[PDB]
Amino acid sequence: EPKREVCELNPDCDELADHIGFQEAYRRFYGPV
Repeated sequence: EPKREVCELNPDCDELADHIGFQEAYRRFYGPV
């Protein structure tokens, strides 16, 4: 699953996903622009 693949690498994205899940963490880190 590509979102988890990208986010789980990045320590800050993965840490956020620990709290709010990969969909929300990915949207926060890689959504804008």
